[PDB]
Order: sequence, then structure tokens, then C-alpha cells
Amino acid sequence: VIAAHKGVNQAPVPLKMERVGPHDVHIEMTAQITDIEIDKGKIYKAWTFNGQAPGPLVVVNEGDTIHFTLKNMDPVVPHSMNFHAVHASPSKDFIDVMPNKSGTFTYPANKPGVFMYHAGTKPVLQHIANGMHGVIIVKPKNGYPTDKEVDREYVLIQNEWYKYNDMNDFQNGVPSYVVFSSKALKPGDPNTNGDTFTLKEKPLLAKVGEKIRLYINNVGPNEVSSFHVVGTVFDDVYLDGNPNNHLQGMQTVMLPASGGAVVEFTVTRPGTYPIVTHQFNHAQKGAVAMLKVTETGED
Amino acid sequence: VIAAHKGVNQAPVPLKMERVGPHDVHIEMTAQITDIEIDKGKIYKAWTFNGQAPGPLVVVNEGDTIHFTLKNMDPVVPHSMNFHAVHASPSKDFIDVMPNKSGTFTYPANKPGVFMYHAGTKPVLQHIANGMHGVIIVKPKNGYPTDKEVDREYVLIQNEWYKYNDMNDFQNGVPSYVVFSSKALKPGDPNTNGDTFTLKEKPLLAKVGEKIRLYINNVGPNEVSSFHVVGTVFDDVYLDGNPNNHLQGMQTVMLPASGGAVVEFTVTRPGTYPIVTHQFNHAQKGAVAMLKVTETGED
Amino acid sequence: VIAAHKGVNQAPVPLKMERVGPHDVHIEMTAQITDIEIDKGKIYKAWTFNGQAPGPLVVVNEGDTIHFTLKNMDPVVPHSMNFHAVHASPSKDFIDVMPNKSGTFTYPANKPGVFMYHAGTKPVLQHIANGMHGVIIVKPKNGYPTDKEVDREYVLIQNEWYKYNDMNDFQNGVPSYVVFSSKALKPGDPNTNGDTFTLKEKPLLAKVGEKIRLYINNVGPNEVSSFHVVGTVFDDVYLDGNPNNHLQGMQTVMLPASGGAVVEFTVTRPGTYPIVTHQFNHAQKGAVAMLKVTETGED
Ligand SMILES: O=N[O-]
Ligand SMILES: O=N[O-]
Ligand SMILES: O=N[O-]
Ligand SMILES: O=N[O-]
Ligand SMILES: O=N[O-]
Ligand SMILES: O=N[O-]
Ligand SMILES: [Cu+2]
Ligand SMILES: [Cu+2]
Ligand SMILES: [Cu+2]
Ligand SMILES: [Cu+2]
Ligand SMILES: [Cu+2]
Ligand SMILES: [Cu+2]
Ligand SMILES: [Cu+2]
Ligand SMILES: [Cu+2]
Ligand SMILES: [Cu+2]
Ligand SMILES: [Cu+2]
Ligand SMILES: [Cu+2]
Ligand SMILES: [Cu+2]
Ligand SMILES: [Cu+2]
Ligand SMILES: [Cu+2]
Ligand SMILES: [Cu+2]
Repeated sequence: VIAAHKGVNQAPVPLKMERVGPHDVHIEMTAQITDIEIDKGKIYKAWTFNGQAPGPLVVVNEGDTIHFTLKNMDPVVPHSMNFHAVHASPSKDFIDVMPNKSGTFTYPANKPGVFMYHAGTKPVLQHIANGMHGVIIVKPKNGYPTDKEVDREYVLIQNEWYKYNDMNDFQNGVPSYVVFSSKALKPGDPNTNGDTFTLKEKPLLAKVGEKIRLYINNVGPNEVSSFHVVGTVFDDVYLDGNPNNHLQGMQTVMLPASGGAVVEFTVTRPGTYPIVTHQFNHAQKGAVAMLKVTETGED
Repeated sequence: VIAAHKGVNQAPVPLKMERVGPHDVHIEMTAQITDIEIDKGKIYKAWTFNGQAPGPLVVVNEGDTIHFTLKNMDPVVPHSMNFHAVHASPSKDFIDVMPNKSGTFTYPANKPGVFMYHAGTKPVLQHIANGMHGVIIVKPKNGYPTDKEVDREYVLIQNEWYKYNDMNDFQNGVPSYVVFSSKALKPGDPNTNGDTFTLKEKPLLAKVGEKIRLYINNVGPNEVSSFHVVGTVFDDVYLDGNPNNHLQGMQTVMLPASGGAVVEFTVTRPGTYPIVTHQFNHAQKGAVAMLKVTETGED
Repeated sequence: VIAAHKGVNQAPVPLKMERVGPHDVHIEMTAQITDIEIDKGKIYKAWTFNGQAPGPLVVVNEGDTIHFTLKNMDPVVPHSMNFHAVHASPSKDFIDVMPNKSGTFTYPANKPGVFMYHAGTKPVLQHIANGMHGVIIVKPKNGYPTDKEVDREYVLIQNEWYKYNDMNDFQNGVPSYVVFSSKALKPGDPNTNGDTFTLKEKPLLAKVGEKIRLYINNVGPNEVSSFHVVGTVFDDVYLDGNPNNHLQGMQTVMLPASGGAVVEFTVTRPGTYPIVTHQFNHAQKGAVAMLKVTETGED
């Protein structure tokens, strides 16, 4: 634990977003050091955006230019932001912001989909593994062909956790935990961090007969994901959330590290449905969420 | 070795299946403890369906409802069944059957493809790793567009084996063996277990010039598979065996854990053709099968 | 270090190719033992084709029959060649050539794409891991639908390096290095070996606004690749380089071991753009290349 991080636990700060034109959006995040309970009794003093790991959800429209400000609250470590959604010059636009400073960077989100974002400061592995990852969704101008069939939707993110700030482990060791989190799209949706237990104890909710859409991304840092919902089959899958990349009837979706998808499936009966990576060593180490399906859709 | 499993070696029992209506099929399996030779001189006292690991092949038609009975012969461990093919309530329909009891569960197979099945009892990793995995094929109502080109077909399954019933190894260790097995579709086809040697010593057979279809699934538990046939290219691939997910001219097919495919390729010359996962550490640890191609198609 | 390899460092020999008919091409390679600097201060006495690892690039046209000669310069180890592009009998056409001998083998390249080649001598893992891997590109007769949009193109290959000639490490250990190399398509293109530094210090070059095509293959031996270019999104992707396998708007391309692709992306701003596998443990261990984009396209 970096001497200047000892005892530091910066309270989470809300994401700030506001539209400033028909095709322009302001976003303001922080980089901050925040204690997160990743397993019961296990605190990780994470490197975060806004005190969440993964960070807060960003949603924009295809064709929006993002005017992004990062306020670095870390007392000693520089941080930066890399959005996979955007076309940008990495050496000009994804550059470091020093402690106690801010930086603003502008770039377009030209492509629909479910994109990873993460800090881009060398060593990138260190910043991602310590918690500086997240998702930005870019909504397609023309929608998805199955939009009218979807009854309910959520966002799920997979990540790993390693021994604390240990570059040897990050490079060469198996993950200690692999976890899901959910980030809110609409008021009332849960908003959680990557931990082994919250989405088991407080399942996502749905109603019998519904078609559910999940926007998913496996942020890694290191593992691929074999994404599967127990008790159903994916009716439709759009790789990276691009409407053109359309598969049907998949049992399990292969996600690379940073890989995204939009997946849709029908829940036909009441009960609790596990959501896993089917790499079962990772599932055993935390990567199981639950979907509770009731006759009403409320608990 | 669980005290009540010491010395236990339950003889394999045939799968029971019978059609009971134009869209309804009965299946009866066992859960049982059976010694399997996974490498020469290496016995694994596997947790199995029907004394095979992977378990027996199930084939049904798209739109069939399955009335599935599990007879648990294990003297002490509960077991259950999860079919990836079906729409079901996991907490009602994939529940545990206690030792010396049976349970019956009914659910539809609405989607064509090559699906994993496995025990769903917590910890799922333990039940899969110990051998409780298999494949169910759901035949598409409308076939595949290349059906008329296929001359011969087989089923191949990839799995791993770890240190015996060792949850630490299952979670954190590399596999000791990675293996292929073949499960019979028609009388005379081989029916083998996941071992390092049988499909090398007794290759699958084909005839010069034939187009071969393989129904494949990588059941894991933990690894992905880079499926490749030496000396050919896949003419056509259907991801998860759904006819819509149609690729052409692939050298190697990426399978997630639990991932399936229908793959088709032409063998143009006499000889022996290795079949591998191209993750060559896994191939070296057992995952090489052989296809012997002769002028007649018989040995 | 095999006693007969001690002190051996065979100078690289150029690939020999010549067209001998409208649909027939001669290729002559060597198998040879050559010291390669894989990281600064770290020499690997590689098993190679032609003194390069990965080996030299081969480019042919769809429908060409290849008349391939391997001249084995290794004083003691037999070697062979397996081209993923071709239809061949592995047990007749991919056979070993003994030390100080040559062998010639003929087979057709019927399928367009970006194919791995490698030695096929048992244990195959040993020959691949020690450096005997490479790429053959088969150009599609009808092109790719986006050909007219591409301004500049390069070839990139990903491989791993392990502890020297250590079969235990090859089977059971994490890679010590994961690396990119580039192989020349046109005069003036760089031609490099798999190392941790050359494509950082001497980036690939491009011009602002260009659409870039990369022909890529992950030769392994053991890992999958999460291929990503920072600061852009792939406009179009053709899996295995087959024009039919067409995805759009992908952030990251999942490559199995031996998996290939043609990927295309636009660079909109001047700067330096990292090229990674997004499995960041591998990126940290060497697998980052750089693309320098200038107003002119020259350094
Ligand atoms: O039903 N999924 O194992
Ligand atoms: O089907 N999830 O084990
Ligand atoms: O020819 N497959 O290495
Ligand atoms: O092409 N199998 O090494
Ligand atoms: O912008 N790629 O992290
Ligand atoms: O987006 N490369 O970290
Ligand atoms: Cu407008
Ligand atoms: Cu602004
Ligand atoms: Cu950071
Ligand atoms: Cu990234
Ligand atoms: Cu509905
Ligand atoms: Cu009917
Ligand atoms: Cu019945
Ligand atoms: Cu079991
Ligand atoms: Cu499952
Ligand atoms: Cu035929
Ligand atoms: Cu001609
Ligand atoms: Cu010739
Ligand atoms: Cu060799
Ligand atoms: Cu190969
Ligand atoms: Cu252009």
C-alpha cells in the first residue's frame, strides 16, 4: 500500500453528465482511492473512477461527441481515461492527469455498442487490475431489430480481482476472485460493485414470460468469459452490441478480454436463474449472479 | 476419496430413452460412481451419468419436450441435471436428487444445436470436474443447408481432468489431462470416455473424398478450446449448432467453456488426420484424436 | 541446450518463392537454429524456419498449388511443415525431414484467408514453442468487399515465449513473454521477429485519415488473443480472412490459438496508437506494438 494511500478512503462521488447539444455530451468523472468489499470480510483499496469498481455506467447516442473531464483526486498516482467507444489520438487524448489536477478531452462515439473504458496510464495492467475499468454504452441510431420484443433490460460487467497492487500476481497468478456487477440504466435499477455476493443475495428481478436484454462486457483484466444464463438459451446476440453482428440460439457467448455483447433471452417459468461464466473455476471464485423471476416481477 | 466411495465401482448402465408422443420423449439416466482409465495406468473414480464421462449422448428433435428421470445411485452425494438445451426453472427443475432416490423433471428443447448437459449441484465446479458432463443434440426441424453434402458424421467432446476431487486444484491449478471422447450416433459408431489414448489407438474412420460433419462441444470445466482438424479447413461451421450462425472456411473454431458447434470439412487424400485443440499445452496433455481416411472407409 | 545445438547460430537465409504456373507456386524454406533477442538482453536459441521466428511470410493466391521444399539444417532434430491453408494427407505430406536432408511436398491452397503454418513433428508443442510457427496468406480470388476503402496494410503475428526448451514449462507454466512481430507484404515494410520491443521503438507508420488493414494471426502456442487497437474501432473484420465471415464495429477480436483475421480500422488524428492483446497480463509481458500516425505518413 503506497504510503500516500494508507488510510485513504475517498467517498464515492456521483457521475456528472449533461447534454450540451443534439450531438454533444459533457461527462465529468473522478479518479479516486476507495475501499470496496470484494468478498465478505475482504476490503480492496481500489483505484477507481468515482469510487465504484467497475466505474459508473455511461450511456450516449451513436454520433455523440463526448467532452470528458477527469478530476484526479489520487494524492500521488497519475491517471487517464481510454474509452473503447471513441476515435481519438491516444497520445494526445488519453493522456495522464496529475494528482489534484483536471484534464478535458473531446472525441466522437461513432459506433453503436457495449464498450469497455479504463485507465490508460502505464502500466495499464496495474490500473485496470486495481479497479479502473467500466462500460460505456452507445445506443444505435436505428435500434436493434429485436427492440420491440424486449420487456426488461439490465447491464452486467465481469471483472477479476488479484492480490492487492501486486504486479507479479497481476502478470503471472490466477485471479483470487472473479465477479459480476450491475450498473443502473433506469431509476430503481441496482447499481453495484464487482463483488462475490451482492447479486446472489439481491438478485436482479424479472417477471415470468419476459424477454430480458443484458448489455454485458468482460473487462478482464486478463481472462476471457464464457457467458451463460442457466435455464434459457440466448434468442439473439449482437457481438460488441453492433446490430450487424447478429447470432441466434446461442447457449454461451465467448467474450474476449474487453469484449461486449447485447444478449436476449426468455424466462419461461418462475424461479431463480443463475448467470455465470461457464469457466467454472471463475464461477466458483465468485462469478455467479442471480435473476429472480416471479409471477409479478417484484420480489 | 469420500469414505462411502472407497472401493465403489458401479458398472455402467445403458441410457434409457423412448418416444412417448410426436413431440415428447422420456429419458432415464443414473448418477453413479465409476472407475475410468483417463490415461494409461491412471484411474479416476469419476462422478458420472450412467458410468460414462462424458455421459451418454442424448439426441432429440427441435420442439421435443423431455421427461427426464435421474436415478441417484451415489450412496452419499446428491446430484442433479442441467440441460443447456432447455427452457426451465433452475430452482424447480434442475434440483438435487438424494442418494438412492429418483426425480423426474419435464422441460422443452425449443432450439436446435449441440448443447452441454451437466450436474447442477453446488459446488457445480466439483460435479463437472469429477465427470458429470455430456452433450445433448437437438436436431433442427429444417435441417442445415449443407445436409445433402455430408457423407459421414461423428460426435466429439473435449473435457479436462484434474487432481482427484481436489477443489483447490479445480479452482487454481492447470489441468492434468485434456481429452477427447466420441459418442455414438448410429450403430457401429465408437462410444468412448474422455481419455488420452483411445481415439489415437482406434481412430475414427472415413473414406477418401468424403465431407465429414462433427458435432462438437467443449464441456470444460475451465478451459476454452481452439478446435482444429489437421490437413483440412472447415468448409462450413454453425456456432452452437444453430443453422443461422453460419461461418465458412475457418481453420480453427473458438469454443467457450460449454460451447458447441457443427463443423464440416473435406478429406481429400488417404492418411491419418489429427484432430486437436490448438492450445498445444492441452494437446500435449492428451487432447489429440485421430481420423483415419482410407480408400474404402473401413480399416 | 541439446549438445549438438551448443554454440550453433545459423545465419538467416531468405525465403525462396517462384511462380511456376498460373496456379502453381514453388516455395523453399529451411529449418535452422538461430539466436533471436526476444527481450532486451535475453537470447533464445530458437528452432526456426529461415532464421526468423515467427518464420517468413508466404503469400499465394486462392487456388494455387504449393510445391514446398524444406531443407533441414538442424544437425540432430527432424522437422516438418504443416500449412493450415492446404488440403493434404498429414501422414504423407506433413512428414519429417531428417537432419541435412530435404523433402518436397505438394498440396493445394483452396481457401482464402490468414492461416498459421508450423512444424508438425512430435511433440508439436515443443517445435511450436521453440519458434517454428508463421503465417501464410491466401488472397481471395474475388477480393474483400472493402478492398477499395483500404489505404495501407500490414501483417502482425502474436506468439509466446517460455523457458528455453522446457517441456514442463511449455505444458504447465505461464508464458514468460508474449510478443508481436510484423512481416513484410511490400518493399519497405518492416520485417521483424517476435520480441518485446521492436514495434514499440520502430512503430508501424500511417497517415492521418487512413483506413488500415491488418492481416493477423495468433500462433500461440497456448494462449488465445483479445486483439485491440487503441483509439479506434474495427470498421470491418473477416474471421480467418474468409470474406464471408464479416463482422462490423468490433472493439476487440477474439482469436483462438492459430486463429486469424483481416481487420480494418480508421485512424482519425495524429499520434501514436498502441496495438495490444487486451489480456493485459500478456500485454505487460511484451504484447504491445505501436502505430505512429502522422500528417504525411512518413516518420
Ligand atoms: O443450465 N445451464 O447449466
Ligand atoms: O449452466 N450453468 O452451469
Ligand atoms: O495442419 N494443421 O497444423
Ligand atoms: O495443426 N495441428 O497442429
Ligand atoms: O482505447 N483502448 O483502451
Ligand atoms: O485499449 N488498450 O488498453
Ligand atoms: Cu443532427
Ligand atoms: Cu464542451
Ligand atoms: Cu488509474
Ligand atoms: Cu483498452
Ligand atoms: Cu414479452
Ligand atoms: Cu406436431
Ligand atoms: Cu412423460
Ligand atoms: Cu454430481
Ligand atoms: Cu451449465
Ligand atoms: Cu461427398
Ligand atoms: Cu486458370
Ligand atoms: Cu513443382
Ligand atoms: Cu521443428
Ligand atoms: Cu496446426
Ligand atoms: Cu482513405
